[PDB]
Amino acid sequence: HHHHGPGFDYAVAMAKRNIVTATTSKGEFTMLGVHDNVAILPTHASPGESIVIDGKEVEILDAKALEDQAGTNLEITIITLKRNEKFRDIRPHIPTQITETNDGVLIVNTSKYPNMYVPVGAVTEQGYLNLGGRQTARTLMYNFPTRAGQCGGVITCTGKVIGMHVGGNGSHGFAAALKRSYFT
Ligand SMILES: *[C@@H](O)[C@H](C[C@@H]1CCNC1=O)NC(=O)[C@H](CC(C)C)NC(=O)OCc1ccccc1
Repeated sequence: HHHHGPGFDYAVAMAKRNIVTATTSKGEFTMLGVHDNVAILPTHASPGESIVIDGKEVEILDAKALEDQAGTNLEITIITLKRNEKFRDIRPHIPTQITETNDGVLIVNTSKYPNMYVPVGAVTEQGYLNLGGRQTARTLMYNFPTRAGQCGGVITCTGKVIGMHVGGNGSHGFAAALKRSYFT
């Protein structure tokens, strides 16, 4: 087998064109660009009227904090950027279903955690979880000691973008599940 396996190669290829580092008033977050001018951040990143990407202020046209049908926070905020550059459309890589895997990779890219690729192993649906005081729905859980600064990180498996890191309790990490219908 190749030294660098399919999960890693997929993560790196996804990151190169669809992950940027965004700075809000709450600091730097890994940020997935989904299509056109649409990206996602952890809701607690609290994007304001603008964010910094690549040292430049980029206006935010809209920010939509996602909730499930019962009103429960999903901890995903969809933001729309005022700029002409379009993100490679990766919607086809986002599953229609909340998706588990035996082999997930957490992708983080900030000045604190530059080019971080971690195979977190099993990614399992958890559902409703109180994340340190923030009630959250549709979470995924992995057994890896994630830390502050990694939120916004992308969870992938080969061929799919399945979650966005939002929390952790010391020994485990938690992601907001991604579904294609969020972006269509
Ligand atoms: C990223 O901003 C950060 C990542 C956490 C920090 C510790 N390890 C991580 O992976 N997310 C949070 O700090 C987060 C923000 C909420 C408003 C969603 N809350 C959090 O992770 O609380 C800790 C906790 C999680 C689950 C059960 C009990 C406590």
